[PDB]
Amino acid sequence: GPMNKILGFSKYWVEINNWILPTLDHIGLTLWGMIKKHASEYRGIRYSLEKFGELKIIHYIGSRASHDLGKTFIGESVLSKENNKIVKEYSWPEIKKVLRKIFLDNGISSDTIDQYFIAIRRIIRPSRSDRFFLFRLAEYRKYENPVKYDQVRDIISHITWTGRYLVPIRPEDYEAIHSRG
Repeated sequence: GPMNKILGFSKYWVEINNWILPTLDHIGLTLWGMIKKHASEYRGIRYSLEKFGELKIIHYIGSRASHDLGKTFIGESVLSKENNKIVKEYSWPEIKKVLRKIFLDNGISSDTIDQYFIAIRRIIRPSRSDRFFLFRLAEYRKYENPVKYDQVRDIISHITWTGRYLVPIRPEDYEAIHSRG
């Protein structure tokens, strides 16, 4: 198997968006983060992708991330090896430039993108040496009824998500959320 620690091993992962954001329009386009902050999560999802070929990602919004969609699962997407043939790692200026291009090509305004990076940078404070991971997602689709946390609180374990960005869930937890809204 792997060697260093992985948070989990699964075809189904949740992306947790817990910080204040100027928009949710970018959600479903990428997964990215600072490696040393999410090392076992990155290692787990990379190893999961290798074994499963394609992962299903459910996107979760924390209460601070939105006033109206707080604590809800809003949609899901696909993380595929075909869209992610070469794993590349990045400095902060490099990944900013890659993400800005992706977000502009998806119709997000330049001003909103400026606000996104200012909000993120407040929180993670990169240094010149810090490295970043990036996965390109595909097929994001918004749930027509947002799945509120209270609908599945006794099924998934939110308490274990504290301070996480990507967490594994079981196949039946995916089906439980997917089958709602």
